[PDB]
Amino acid sequence: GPMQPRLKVGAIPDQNPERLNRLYGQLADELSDRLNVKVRYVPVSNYPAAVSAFRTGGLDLVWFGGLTGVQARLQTPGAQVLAQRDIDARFRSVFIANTSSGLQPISSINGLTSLRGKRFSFGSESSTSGRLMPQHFLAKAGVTPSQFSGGRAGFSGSHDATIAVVQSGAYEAGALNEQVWTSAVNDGRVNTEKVSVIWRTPEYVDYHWVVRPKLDQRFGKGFTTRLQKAILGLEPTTPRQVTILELFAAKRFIPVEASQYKPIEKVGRELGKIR
Ligand SMILES: [Cl-]
Ligand SMILES: [Cl-]
Ligand SMILES: [Cl-]
Ligand SMILES: [Cl-]
Ligand SMILES: [Cl-]
Ligand SMILES: [Cl-]
Ligand SMILES: [Cl-]
Ligand SMILES: [Cl-]
Ligand SMILES: [Cl-]
Repeated sequence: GPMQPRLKVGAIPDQNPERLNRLYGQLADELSDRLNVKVRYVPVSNYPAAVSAFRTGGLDLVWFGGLTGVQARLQTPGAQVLAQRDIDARFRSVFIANTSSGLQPISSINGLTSLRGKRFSFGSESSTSGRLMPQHFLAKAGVTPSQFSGGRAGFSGSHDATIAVVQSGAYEAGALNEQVWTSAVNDGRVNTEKVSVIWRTPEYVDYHWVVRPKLDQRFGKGFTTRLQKAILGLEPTTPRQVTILELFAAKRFIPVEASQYKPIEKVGRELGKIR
């Protein structure tokens, strides 16, 4: 192009878009200052749109969940995994219940049978922490979504929306991203009288940065490495970096290898999300 190259950063829309606009707009400015290239945050309206925009080149660098990042990489030969938060290596879901539902804390996976007959909400259909891994753990206890009230699960579309519909009593129970839950409790965004945690899943890997191939052709030899180092270099030294790391609820970003997503890919194929 006679136009100078711009890096398009995206993220799955996993929470309130106002909070994501603040986070990714601050991050785009931080990456822009560290790389000396124009960086823009481009929002998408749902999880699949992030996969699709990445596959077709509408996004260059995307904050994906486990399932969406595995999908994006399988459909985009040469895409690479750059980084994840410290917390993404040992991620969990919380199962939450409205305190009028009569659900008690569960002490084992086998106790998930208590959710039979209950109005249950997942997050996005494509969510690792909000759908895929919760559905996986439910299946191990012998619970399938057909056994919920109405013969199916709700899909709220986001971790924030799962808290909202359980808190409101529209659903009795749901599952979501533990970091979003913990940040919501700490911020006063959830009424802990109305909503409580009844179970935490075992650990799995979840969020990661995925980058399109051939960025070095657009931005120059070494750019992809410099981009990775910029993410890995984020540190709570300036107000802007403190804000980014606060909103990610991370102390740092760390390297990650594609091979650590093999278990997520397997669950995705078992539950029919990956063809
Ligand atoms: Cl460009
Ligand atoms: Cl552009
Ligand atoms: Cl795929
Ligand atoms: Cl689905
Ligand atoms: Cl089912
Ligand atoms: Cl369902
Ligand atoms: Cl439903
Ligand atoms: Cl290249
Ligand atoms: Cl840097």
